[PDB]
Amino acid sequence: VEVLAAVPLSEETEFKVELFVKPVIGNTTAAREPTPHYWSISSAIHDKESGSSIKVEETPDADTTVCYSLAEIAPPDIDMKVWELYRMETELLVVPLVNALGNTNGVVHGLAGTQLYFWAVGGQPLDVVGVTPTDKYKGPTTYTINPPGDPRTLHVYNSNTPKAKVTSERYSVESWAPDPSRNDNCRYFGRVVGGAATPPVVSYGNNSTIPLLDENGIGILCLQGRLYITCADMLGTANSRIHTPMARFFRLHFRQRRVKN
Amino acid sequence: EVLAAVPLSEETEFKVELFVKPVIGNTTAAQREPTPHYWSISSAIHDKESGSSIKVEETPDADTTVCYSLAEIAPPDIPMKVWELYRMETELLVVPLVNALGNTNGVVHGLAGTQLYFWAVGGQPLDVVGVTPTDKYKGPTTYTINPPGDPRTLHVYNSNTPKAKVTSERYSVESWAPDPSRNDNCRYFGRVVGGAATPPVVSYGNNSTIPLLDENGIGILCLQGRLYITCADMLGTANSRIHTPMARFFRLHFRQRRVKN
Amino acid sequence: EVLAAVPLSEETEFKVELFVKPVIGNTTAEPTPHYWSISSAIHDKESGSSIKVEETPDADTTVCYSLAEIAPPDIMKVWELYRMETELLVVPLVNALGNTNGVVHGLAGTQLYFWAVGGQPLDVVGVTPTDKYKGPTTYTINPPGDPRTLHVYNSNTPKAKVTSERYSVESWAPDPSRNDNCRYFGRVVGGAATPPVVSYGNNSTIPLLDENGIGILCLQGRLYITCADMLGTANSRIHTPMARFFRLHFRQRRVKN
Amino acid sequence: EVLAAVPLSEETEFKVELFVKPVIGNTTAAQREPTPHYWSISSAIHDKESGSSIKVEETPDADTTVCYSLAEIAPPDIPNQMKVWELYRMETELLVVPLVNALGNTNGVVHGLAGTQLYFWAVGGQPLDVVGVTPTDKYKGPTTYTINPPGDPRTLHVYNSNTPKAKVTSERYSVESWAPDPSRNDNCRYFGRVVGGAATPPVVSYGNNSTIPLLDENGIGILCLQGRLYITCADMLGTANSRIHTPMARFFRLHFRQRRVK
Amino acid sequence: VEVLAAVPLSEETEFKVELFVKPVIGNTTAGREPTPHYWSISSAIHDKESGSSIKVEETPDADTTVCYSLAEIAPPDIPNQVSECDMKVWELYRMETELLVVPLVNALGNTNGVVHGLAGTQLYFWAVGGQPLDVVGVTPTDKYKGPTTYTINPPGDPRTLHVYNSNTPKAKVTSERYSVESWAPDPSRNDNCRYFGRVVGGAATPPVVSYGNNSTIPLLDENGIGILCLQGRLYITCADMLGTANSRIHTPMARFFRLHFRQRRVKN
Repeated sequence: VEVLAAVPLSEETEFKVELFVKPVIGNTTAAREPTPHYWSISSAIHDKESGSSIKVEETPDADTTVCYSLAEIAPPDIDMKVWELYRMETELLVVPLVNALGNTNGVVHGLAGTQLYFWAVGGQPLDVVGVTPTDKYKGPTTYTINPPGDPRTLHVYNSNTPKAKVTSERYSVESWAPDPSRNDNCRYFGRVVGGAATPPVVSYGNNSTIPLLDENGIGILCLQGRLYITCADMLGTANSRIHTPMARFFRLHFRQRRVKN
Repeated sequence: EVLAAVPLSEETEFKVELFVKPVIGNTTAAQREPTPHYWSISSAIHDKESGSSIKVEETPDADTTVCYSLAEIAPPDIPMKVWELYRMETELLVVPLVNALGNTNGVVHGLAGTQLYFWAVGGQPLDVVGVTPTDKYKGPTTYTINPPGDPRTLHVYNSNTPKAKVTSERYSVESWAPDPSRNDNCRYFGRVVGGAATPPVVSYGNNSTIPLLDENGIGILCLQGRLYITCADMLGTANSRIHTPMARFFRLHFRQRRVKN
Repeated sequence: EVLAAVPLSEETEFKVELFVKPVIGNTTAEPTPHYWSISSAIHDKESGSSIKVEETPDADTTVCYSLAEIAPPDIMKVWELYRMETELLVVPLVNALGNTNGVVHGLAGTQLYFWAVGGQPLDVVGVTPTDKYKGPTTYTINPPGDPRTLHVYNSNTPKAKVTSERYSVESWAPDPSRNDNCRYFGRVVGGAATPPVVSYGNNSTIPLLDENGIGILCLQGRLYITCADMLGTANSRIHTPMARFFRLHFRQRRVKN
Repeated sequence: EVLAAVPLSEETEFKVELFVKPVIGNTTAAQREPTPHYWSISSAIHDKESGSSIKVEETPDADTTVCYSLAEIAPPDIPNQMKVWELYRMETELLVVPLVNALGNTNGVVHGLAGTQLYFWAVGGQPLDVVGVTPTDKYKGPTTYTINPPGDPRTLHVYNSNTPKAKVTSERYSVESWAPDPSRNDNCRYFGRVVGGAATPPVVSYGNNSTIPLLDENGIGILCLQGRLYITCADMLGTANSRIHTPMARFFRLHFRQRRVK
Repeated sequence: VEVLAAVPLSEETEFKVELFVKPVIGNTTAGREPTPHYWSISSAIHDKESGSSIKVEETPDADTTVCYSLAEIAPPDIPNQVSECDMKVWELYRMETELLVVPLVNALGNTNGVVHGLAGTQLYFWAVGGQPLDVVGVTPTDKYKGPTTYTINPPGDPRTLHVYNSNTPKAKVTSERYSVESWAPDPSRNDNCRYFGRVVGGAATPPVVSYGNNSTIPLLDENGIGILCLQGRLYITCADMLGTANSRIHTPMARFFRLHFRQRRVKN
């Protein structure tokens, strides 16, 4: 895989797509592939009944976790030419939450808490690394693909850390992190904010682009004719339910790249 | 489409200053179009008497929501040349709120909470997208144009998400977000801050401009001889009432653009 | 009509340093400003009283814009303010605030940081924060009009020039539609418990040239400084910096006719 | 009377590193120079035993206030000078560790350091020019150790003609009573940040690959006209369990070249 | 010693390594070298039983403190390393470092449906050097001794160590036993070393961590010289603390490094 020069940006050598990627929340019902919930509001987080021996901090309902969202783009068909993602815009679809959250005797409720803002854009699926937040965290007993291994040994990156590729919408954001040792031909960016009551701050607009060229001036190459978008966003909780943007918008700019073959 | 800019001359330039008033929903039914409240302080958010079946978190009073504000500018006739907005300044009209908020045994009350800061500037009305914050949010039963559809399916961007254009001051800021897939010939910018007690931070001054040229050096073109200003700003709540800046100021700079016809 | 700058010479340059004092309203019977950096306590009146403190507070508990004028030496040619430094005079408040059983009290709350510099007084716009806010019954020049109609900028919005130290910062905001030949900058921070953050130093300047390279022109031979700063409250009293420092740099400008 | 810089040479350059200790007031009284406490943790702030007439918000124990720290540097003599030493750049860096276990807990609830903060340094060819101020209409300062601003506290909470001036020539100037004088301090660089609030988290960065240039608009640094450089500084991170905390030290590395003068 | 010119970037003269450095928490159990816990979650901080005399704010369990993590890199041996006039040595000229982190929500539990969060006092620190990190011994309190096992505590009276003075002990981070609450990097030393640290106080302060894969940190000094591996080794030392949750300290799952070496000429 040797990279040559960019093709002169022409009408039939350029390609643009806009798309909205929906947020994903886990599904407790068992089906045939499990179905994602496209929700921007989860079920309530709460300790189970007195008698029950399910510990919600160890095995939460799939209902109350966010998984990475997925989308694939196959640009039109074309000493070899391949599609190159050289820039993009991405923007969050978001409204302020006030009235919908209710009030306690006129004290307005608000959206706040632990947050994630993540996007990834690559010529193959996102390489991910399996982790536990706690010595006792197993994940949901349905829907989610949980990291294989003893939770007591996975709260640190070690030789037994499991690796995986985000090829379905079943990877919980609380259990899998992007693998910085892999993800070649891929740009990603993530921001985690902790705290129980941390206000989320989101900006959006329509006159701002993200360049995607590396140190050599090479963007993402679609070597198998596909671009893999993977992303996840979490704004905090409100009334014990996790909230998400209504969507993550992408506009992708492709040119053509010469590759030796 | 677009040719060269006309040499900046006295006859070929045009400037306007204006203040855009904030909009709050009106509970009284009209006689005639519904009338906006130009208020920077809403009615109190509070639950109904425990007998009542109106759920304020599902159908709030129009009284307690902010809608997008509107203004149109028609620059003077031209004796095809078209008006082009190439830069502007916009500034919030704001004072600190201290004494007016009262106190509790000398404990000074403050303005804080969930915030929005938004402006848009375009050759046509703002393209907007209909959304729900909750699986149960319907919006006010009067005044507001609410997003058509089942609230259970609108909390995520999907094939059923309704589209609209902000052509009246009846679009609640809690239900409609700018459409990033549209809004060509338009620049907008939005910031949303969550939280129930988040302090607002506003800066203002008179020596700062916003350039409005795109990647090609083209500003907003008034193809039908009009510029559409649409904006909304929310600073938080105080004593259960939402506050807004007293106004949003704009100064618009137009030159003339030669256009192939 | 503005011409070229005069070559920077010894007699064509002028510098002044000054401290501008904060202003708090005065309840007693021109009315005299209180030059205080700490106000009276905000509290409701006794139960019997018909005075509503959120509608008509004591002048005692509000900050008004501070004023200073500078007339550079006599010299056609006119004095031009082309740069300045401004800096807040400030100390951390710890012991002075007291404590509740060892829990140290702090300064926090709603803030304003504002300065303006112009060849005429600051153009200001009258506003109400509430449908019911009238302002203090003495000292302050309150915005004329029904409070129910002034919480939004409209036709009834009164205009005024800051020509005395009686303009409450809670009722008057700089007019962005006017204030030609003037730079100003303001920051407002809300919240009841918001920590103030203030930086200061002595190696930082603010340029004051506009898009044309023209600073503030003293067309009537005067420079008008107007400013106000509020750090929050402590024990129900509003605090201010001890002063706002300015150093002004003037050159000469040829103004045609 | 400033001329050109001397060509950077081995003999014409000079570097020093030093740690400046934080200063807290000392209650044990005078007769003789009072002794500073070099502490990064003060005594507890608390009201006196009920019935007492000492008001801690008006006259606190010297124990519970931070004073400006001092250090002087005299670079080596200049074989037949007039050439003078010029501080043209420096690095300064806070010596700091996160406080967790040491702060204790309340039924498993970890205590933290938070509160009102100051971060200040000054570097000059003479002592720091300072201005006397009161935070309150009733604040007198500690009845021992500290040099308190002269005047009625009711008239000192604003800068006016009654504002006393002083030079930081001892480690007895309380940070709560004296602020750098922006109308003076020629041949001096200083920088200060004040953060209010009772529970404000401090944020401190440090590293070893970052310098602060000290040249003014003319390309002139601090000139040691009497052969000395005066370092004055103070840093406060907040409180923990009613005691004020400080960095363990403020580090400086100073870079001198020589400046020719007439 | 006397640094000469960089060797022309070649295939033969370049070297890259990626590695993950594990966080370190103290170990209470006990003969040989004490074993670090590679945990991103500590034991609970709690006072002892009302009948005990161990004061947890003076001598905490090794269990509840973070120590500096260590890693060493020895790049490949150099062909024709020494000549008449000079020798070639490995020079670290840039790196990327990135935290391995996930949001903690469900794992933290809840009280009546009020979701728990990770918050509190934080440290973000990395160091990269041709020798071990020079560190300075300090006390946060006039009474803090540190854990009675595992940790190498600063020698001296705690009453005199809460300030930098002539009694301040110096040390090199040569094992994973230096508690982050007792030892700070020495700015008066650490030549041929770049380090960077951020401390955030407060009991309830939210941590904010960014990560990505298109950002590098240059490591050249004022002269254009990076870290020189004069004894053929690069020493990585680092520590990161995100706050507490349910009385236990949390850490990133790891700190990732990618190191870029070229060759540097040096007069012997």
